[PDB]
This record gives sequence, structure tokens and C-alpha cells, in this order.
Amino acid sequence: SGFRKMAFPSGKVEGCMVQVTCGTTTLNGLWLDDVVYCPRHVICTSEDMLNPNYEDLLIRKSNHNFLVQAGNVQLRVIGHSMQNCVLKLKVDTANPKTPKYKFVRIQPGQTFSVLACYNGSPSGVYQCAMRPNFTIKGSFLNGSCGSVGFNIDYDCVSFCYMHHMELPTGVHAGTDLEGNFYGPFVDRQTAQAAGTDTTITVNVLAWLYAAVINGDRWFLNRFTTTLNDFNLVAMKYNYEPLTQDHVDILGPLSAQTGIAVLDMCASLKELLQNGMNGRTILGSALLEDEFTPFDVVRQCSGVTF
Amino acid sequence: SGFRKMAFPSGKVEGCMVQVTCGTTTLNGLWLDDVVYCPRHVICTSEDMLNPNYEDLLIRKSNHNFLVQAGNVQLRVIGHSMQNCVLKLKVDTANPKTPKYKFVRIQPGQTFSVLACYNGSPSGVYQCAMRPNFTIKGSFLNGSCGSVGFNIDYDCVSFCYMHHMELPTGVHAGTDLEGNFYGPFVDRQTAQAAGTDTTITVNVLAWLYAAVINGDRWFLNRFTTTLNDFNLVAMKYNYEPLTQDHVDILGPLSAQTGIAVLDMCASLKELLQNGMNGRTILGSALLEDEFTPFDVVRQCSGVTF
Ligand SMILES: CN(C)CCCCNC(=O)C[C@H](Cc1ccc(F)cc1)NC(=O)[C@@H](Cc1ccc(Cl)cc1Cl)NC(=O)[C@H](N)Cc1ccccc1C#N
Ligand SMILES: CN(C)CCCCNC(=O)C[C@H](Cc1ccc(F)cc1)NC(=O)[C@@H](Cc1ccc(Cl)cc1Cl)NC(=O)[C@H](N)Cc1ccccc1C#N
Repeated sequence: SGFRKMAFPSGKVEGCMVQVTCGTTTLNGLWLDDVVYCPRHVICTSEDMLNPNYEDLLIRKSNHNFLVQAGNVQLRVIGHSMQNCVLKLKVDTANPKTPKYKFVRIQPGQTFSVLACYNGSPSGVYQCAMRPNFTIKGSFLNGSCGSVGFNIDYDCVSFCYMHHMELPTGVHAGTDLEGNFYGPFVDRQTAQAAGTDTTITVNVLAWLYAAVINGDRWFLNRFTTTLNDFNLVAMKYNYEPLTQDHVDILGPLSAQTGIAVLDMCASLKELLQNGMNGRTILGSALLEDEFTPFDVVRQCSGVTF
Repeated sequence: SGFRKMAFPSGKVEGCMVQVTCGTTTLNGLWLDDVVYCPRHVICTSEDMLNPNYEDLLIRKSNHNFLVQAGNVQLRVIGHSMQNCVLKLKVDTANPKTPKYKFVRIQPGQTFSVLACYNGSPSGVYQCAMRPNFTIKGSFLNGSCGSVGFNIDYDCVSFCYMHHMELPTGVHAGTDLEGNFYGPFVDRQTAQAAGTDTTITVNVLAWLYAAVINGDRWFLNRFTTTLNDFNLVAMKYNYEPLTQDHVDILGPLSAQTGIAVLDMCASLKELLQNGMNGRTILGSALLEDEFTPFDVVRQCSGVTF
């Protein structure tokens, strides 16, 4: 019993974090086999950041301009290249702790664990979701750039996020591990705005199923709704439209609890229209939307209370 | 910027988790040097659990009754002993991945990271606090017994919790790593009730300072209060009394934000008496009490917004 924001065990990723320094700029890199991946803005000085020409900046660099430290051990850089917004540094040593891994580019609404690092040293782990507007509501300070987001499946680490910057609103923007930003952002020091965010409806529904699985049922009702009528309510409360694909993805939770998806939608409709009246769900006084249906199945019992 | 429930990186503890089997009972153990620590109820059968005599049960066992698996590698048990509610199994192999570590018994209100494990395999990491009634609001299923709670300080792992059982209320009870339960609980299968819980006042105050550090100031006021008057309000709302020791512990956060502790108390008084009126603090619609002053300093910037 119980329900917590749960990250994946971080050990397989901790063995991959290194420090990358280029001049006065220091940040984190990810060391896999004999390649170190890091944000390309490590090659920028403070004046370059306003409108950098990265191709120009990189051509003026050589291998010896890049300091890579794994622990206190310095790694020799033997080659460098740029791929979109990530720098790739080839090193003379393959990382002996390289896990089985993949690079994946995730969709909005998916969650991942973040290993927050400073100066190549892991400092904490938490759960994030990719927001519909392609930002993440992270916890990051100066020096955290190059920290990665990941999921783990049977000892295979799926890297999906590399941290690049904090927006003026305090939310966070970054890239897949091939250097492509999530969302419309670019890696230069200009005030950039994300699109207006929305609530991840399918995740809220998954979290309501977690509450039922755990024995919280006060918010249920006898009402059912149609997909079209529910989505009218979703629009009104700035919720993402619920697709038939989302209904099918919630199938297993619907089957374990005996509550049809459209039945749970009517409960959510009632919660949106009337609030909670001082009650909590799974210890929260708001509707939580950073648990996917997969996250719920992963954490919750397979038998309903 | 941002603020998240943040666990310590779990890698140093992942390398210590093993599976311990005794008959049909399987749970997790902690392998440090050549000793495996696990809940002593692994030696109980289903009928023994009602009122076990552990000294009797252990005398009828020998080393070969205990199966220890680290990965797929079986570990040879060469000695066994009981210390309070933990079993200690001496094995022929020292764990090559043993971190620098200490055993610590924590006070209520302190937080720790939990590495939830099943069958010796880490499955997730989250943050917990020891509640004033000596339970933790964990996320644990059958098979999670022997999972540990820990803090990390400069590569030294401080183990403070070993998980033993879930109470009928769905909260969780366990021991320090010397086998002494937190709270009044005992390791037998009877319905046990915890004392009534209270809110950790000093942590709520720390979390309010985190909000100011991050730029959330709507809940501040010009009022100040006295320690005695505030504690009258604390009693009314089932909050722990605030001690002068707690005031002093919040000193560094008070100094970074320019908000005297008793000033923040008057803000908290107003929040308790009037609620939030539909506003959030650090993305929560409730007053959060599972961040210590240390947790806030660890995660937040050292300069106030
Ligand atoms: C309303 N309130 C509640 C919300 C409080 C919100 C206050 N938040 C800020 O003031 C952050 C600030 C906002 C901003 C201001 C002007 C501008 F023109 C662009 C952005 N952002 C940066 O300073 C960017 C500038 C930058 C550098 C390189 C590139 Cl490639 C791109 C960019 Cl944009 N630095 C970074 O992100 C570092 N790499 C990492 C870092 C440094 C410092 C702090 C955190 C982090 C992280 N994580
Ligand atoms: C109101 N609603 C919202 C809240 C929903 C609350 C429903 N929760 C329960 O029903 C759990 C149940 C409550 C209970 C019932 C009768 C009783 F007499 C004592 C306790 N507890 C156990 O079944 C105990 C029995 C036990 C075994 C050995 C010892 Cl030494 C001591 C004890 Cl007490 N088993 C365990 O804790 C396993 N080791 C781990 C485990 C097994 C199964 C599930 C979770 C975990 C964990 N983590």
C-alpha cells in the first residue's frame, strides 16, 4: 500500500556522469563506451551566449581545449564533433561501467527519472514528466546542465533527456540525447517563452485508478459519460483531450478495478466542477498528472483493495 | 529553480541488496562486508507469524537453511545470529561493493531515501520522513521487507531504516539497522495501531522558506508572533510544538531570506486559520511537512530570488 513519486534506481546512470570543462565553463557529461555527450554550449564564453555561432566556435577548438574528469581521473579527448545541440567527445577510455542503453525521444505526458548532477557528481534523483508544452518542471541550479533524464527496463537504460537551460518562468528545457530540443527552444541566452501548458488528462485518470487500487473511493459516482461530452469539460478546464488511444491504454487499470474508463471520466468531471471539498486523494489536495498508466501499474499492487 | 521531492542517488545501496530465502519465505537483505542483515521474520512460516518465539525458531535452523542470492550468484552462509529484530548472516564473501557506511537511529521528523526492493532487486527510490508516531508513509508491497532507508553524506551511506511490515492503516513500520523498531511495534502478525500522528512544524516552516527562496511570497505578512502564542495555534491544528532548538536550526534559512523565524510563524498561523484560497505553494495545495531544513538547504539555491 501507499503511493509515492518513485524514481528508477539511479546507479546505472551514476557510473556514467563526468565533468566537462572548456575554459571557464564547466558542466556535466554522459560517458558511454568511449564517447562523452554534453550540451554544446560548454564551448561558449559569457559573451558568446547571446547569439553564438556554434560552428565557428567549434572550429576554433581542438581536443586539448576540453577537460573531462571522471572522479579525479582525467580522460584524454581524442576527437570531437557536434550533433545538433550536443557535443560528442571521443575519449581514449571506454567507460567500464557502461550499462545496456538506448537513446529515446519521448512524447509529452511521459515521465522519467532525473539524476541531478553538479561538477560530474550526482546529487539527487527525482521524477519528472515532459509537459504538453515540452518543458519539464525540474529542480535545477546553475551547474546542472548536462544532467540526464532516463527510464529503466530490465537493466536497459533508456536515456530521453539532457538538461540545457532554465527559462524565465523557472521551468526547464533540454534535448534528447541526439541533441534535438524538446519544444521550440534554442540554445542561446535569450528570454524564451513556452506555449501555454495543459493538464495531462490520461495521467490524472491513471492516478485516480491508483487511488481506487489503494482503497480511496470517495470520489467515485454512479454516473457515466461519453468521450465527446467529457472532452467538452476537458476543454473548459484546460485538460488535454482524451483519445480513444488513451482509453485503450487505461484498459488494464480499468479491468483491475472494475471501473470503466468513461465511468472514471464522470468522476473526474465531478472533481473538476466541484473540487475536493477539503478531501485528499493519495495525500494530495490537487489532481496529480505526472503519473502515467505505466507508472501506476509499476508501483501499485496487481490486486485491488 | 524548482523544488521536488529529491532522493539521494541510490547506486551505493543498490550494490548491497541481496535476496534471502528461508523455506517458502523470501525477502531482501543488506550485504555489507561479509554480513547480510535482514528482518528476522524470514525464519517464520505462515503459522509461526501469529505469536513467534524467535529464539526457538532460530535454534532449529542451521546455516544451510538460509539461501542468499546476490544477482544469480549464491552466497555461502557460514554463520547466523539474531540481534533484536534483525537476522545477521555471515557469508564467505565480503561484498566488493561495500560503501563507506554507518548505522544511525534517526529522530522523528527526519527524512531519508528508500530503495524499494523485491527479490533482492532494486525497483524504485523515493523520499520518506519518520512520522512523529514512528511510522513512515511508504510505498511497499508484499516482498518489500528488508528494503532500507538511508541518507548519504560525502560518499558515506548512513543507513537508518529497514522495512518490516505494513500496518492495517497502510502505513509502514520498521527498525534501525541494529533491529530496534521505531515506535512501539513488534514483529508479529497482530493488528497494531500507531499513536495519533501530528504535523512536523519545523519542516513546514523550512518548506515555506524554500518557497520564498524560489520566489513564492504571496503567503507572507507584516505580522510577527511569539513562540508561546504560535504554539497555542500549533496545538489547535495538531502541529508539533516549535522549540527554541527548532528556531535555531532554521537560522540559516531565516538569514538567507531576511525573514525572522517568528515572522514566518505568523505567516503559517494565517495559512492554518484561513487555508490557501485556491493558491498553491511550490505546486502543492497542502502544507508539506516532509522536507527538513537540511533538505531545503541541500536542494535550494544559496541566493534568494
Ligand atoms: C518567476 N519565478 C518564480 C521563476 C524564477 C525564474 C528565475 N530563473 C532564472 O533566472 C534562470 C534564467 C532565466 C533567463 C533569464 C534571461 C534570459 F535571457 C534567459 C533565461 N536562465 C538562465 O540564466 C540561463 C541562461 C542561458 C544560458 C545558456 C543557454 Cl544555451 C541558454 C540560456 Cl537561456 N542559464 C542556464 O540555464 C544555465 N545553463 C543553468 C542555470 C543557471 C542559473 C539558474 C538556473 C539554471 C538551470 N537549470
Ligand atoms: C485503510 N486502507 C486505505 C489501508 C489499506 C491497508 C491494507 N494493508 C494491509 O492489509 C497490510 C496488512 C495489514 C495487517 C492485517 C492484519 C494483521 F494482523 C496485521 C496487519 N499487513 C500485513 O499483512 C503484514 C502482516 C505481518 C507479517 C509479518 C510481521 Cl513480522 C508482521 C505483520 Cl503485521 N505483512 C507484511 O507486512 C509483509 N511483511 C509485507 C506486506 C504484505 C502485504 C502487503 C503489504 C506489505 C508491506 N509492506
